[PDB]
Amino acid sequence: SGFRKMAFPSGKVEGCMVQVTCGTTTLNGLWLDDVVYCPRHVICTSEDMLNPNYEDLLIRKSNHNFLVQAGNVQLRVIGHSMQNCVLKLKVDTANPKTPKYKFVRIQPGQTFSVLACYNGSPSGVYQCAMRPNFTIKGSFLNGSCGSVGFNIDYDCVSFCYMHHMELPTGVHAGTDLEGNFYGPFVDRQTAQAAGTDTTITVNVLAWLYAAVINGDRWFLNRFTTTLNDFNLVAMKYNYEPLTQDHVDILGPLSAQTGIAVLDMCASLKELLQNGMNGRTILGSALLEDEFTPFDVVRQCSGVT
Amino acid sequence: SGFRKMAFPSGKVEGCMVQVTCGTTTLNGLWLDDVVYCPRHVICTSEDMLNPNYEDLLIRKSNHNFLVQAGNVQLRVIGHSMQNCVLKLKVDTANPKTPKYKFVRIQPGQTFSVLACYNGSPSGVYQCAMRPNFTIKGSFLNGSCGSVGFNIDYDCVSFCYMHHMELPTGVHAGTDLEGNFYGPFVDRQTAQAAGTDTTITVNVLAWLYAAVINGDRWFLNRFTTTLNDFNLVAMKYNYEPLTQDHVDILGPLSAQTGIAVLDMCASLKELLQNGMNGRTILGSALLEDEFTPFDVVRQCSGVT
Ligand SMILES: CC(=O)N[C@@H](Cc1ccc(O)cc1)C(=O)NCC#CBr
Ligand SMILES: CC(=O)N[C@@H](Cc1ccc(O)cc1)C(=O)NCC#CBr
Repeated sequence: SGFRKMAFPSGKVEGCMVQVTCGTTTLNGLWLDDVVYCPRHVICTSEDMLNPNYEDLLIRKSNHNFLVQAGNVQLRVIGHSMQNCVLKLKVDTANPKTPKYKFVRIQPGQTFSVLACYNGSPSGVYQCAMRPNFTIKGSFLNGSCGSVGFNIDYDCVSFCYMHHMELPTGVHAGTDLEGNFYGPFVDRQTAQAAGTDTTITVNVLAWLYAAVINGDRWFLNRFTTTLNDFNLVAMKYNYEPLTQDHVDILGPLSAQTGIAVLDMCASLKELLQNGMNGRTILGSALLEDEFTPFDVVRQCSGVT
Repeated sequence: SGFRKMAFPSGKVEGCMVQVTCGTTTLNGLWLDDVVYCPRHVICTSEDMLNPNYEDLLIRKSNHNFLVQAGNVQLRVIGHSMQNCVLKLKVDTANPKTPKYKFVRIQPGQTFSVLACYNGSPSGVYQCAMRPNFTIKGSFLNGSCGSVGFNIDYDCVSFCYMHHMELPTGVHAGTDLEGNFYGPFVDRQTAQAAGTDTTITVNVLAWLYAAVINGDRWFLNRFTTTLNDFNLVAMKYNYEPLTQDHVDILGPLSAQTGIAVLDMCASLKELLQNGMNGRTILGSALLEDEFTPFDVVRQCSGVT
């Protein structure tokens, strides 16, 4: 029993982290096969960041200007290219620790683990979600750029995020491993405001199922609702609309607990309208929305 | 910016996890050098668990009855001994992935990372604290026994916990790596109730400092207090007494923020007496107590 914000074991990703230096800027790289992936803003002076022309800045850079260090051993850079907002540094050595991997672009609501790194060295691991506004609420200091987000399916690491920047509101923006930003964000130190950080309704419901499985049942009530009635209340509370697809995805947790998804919706409706009244659910005083239905089943079934 | 419940990178510990089977029971082992450490209850039938005599049960066990598997490779057991509540299985092969390590016995309030494992395979990593009642609030299913808790200082893993059992209240009990239980718990399926789970005051204050550093300042007030006045309020709210030693330990965060520890105590006093009024601090609706002053400085300074 018990339910924790749980990250994937980070070992497979620790084995891929390197240091990238361009001029005075040091940040992190991901070394997979003979390619090191890093934020293209590694080439920017702090001046450049206000209005960078990456193609023009890149003309002034040669292979030998990209200093790549794996542990305390230097890698030889034999090629470099820009793909969207990432640089791909071709090195002469395949990472011997390259795991089986994929690059995936996740949807808002999806969760992943972050291995926070500084100078190519792992600092810590924590669990995040892609917010509905395409920000993530990370823990990232200056030097953490190039830190990556991932999921593991058995022995295959799906890389979904690379850390690029912090907005003036202290929320985080980054790319997939093809260098495309999540959301409308750009790698420029300009005014960029995030939109509404809505609550991931399907994730809250998953977590309420987690709570029932783990013996936390006080919030279960005598009511049901409909998708349309629930959604009226969800919109009022800046919750994402619930779709039949979400209902279908909760099907396993519905079956395991014997609680109809629309009955759990009616419980969530009352929690929104009435609050927690100083009570807690799985040790939280607010409704947690960074566990997916897949996460709750994984953690409640002990997948490795 | 940002502040997350962050675990140590688990790679160094993933490299030590093995499967231990005795008869029909499979659980996890920790392989360091040529010794595999596991809960002695691996030798128990579900019947045995009600009133086990471990010395008597162990007489019926030989080296060849302890099946140890590292990945999908079998280790040869050449010796076994009981130390307190752990078994030490001597194997013929030194773990080639043995990190630099120590066994430490932590105090209540201290935090550590858990690598939850099933069948010797890492499932996930999360952060815990030794509660004042010597329980931990983990996420552990049946098969998770032998999963370990640890801290890393640079390249040295300090192992502090091995998971042994879940109490009927779904809280967790375990040993240090010398096999001594934290608190009064025993490896028998008998009535064992935990005492008062008090709040780790110094940890709450550390986290309030974390909040100020990360721009969350609404709870800072115009008041101060004294240790004795604060402690009167702490006791009333089942908070641990604050000592001068705690004040001294917060000194770094006091200095970094310019907020006197007793001023932050007066802020915490008002939060206890008045509640959050539906507000949040670092995304929490309750006062977080599983970050140590050391954790807050580490995460706010980016130690690797
Ligand atoms: C608001 C601010 O200082 N952002 C800086 C520095 C910084 C980066 C990551 C982080 O997690 C915290 C701070 C930034 O975004 N630099 C990278 C770029 C580009 Br183009
Ligand atoms: C209440 C209950 O079923 N406890 C069992 C099974 C169990 C173990 C760990 C866990 O995390 C969840 C469940 C138990 O404590 N077995 C180990 C011993 C001894 Br001696």
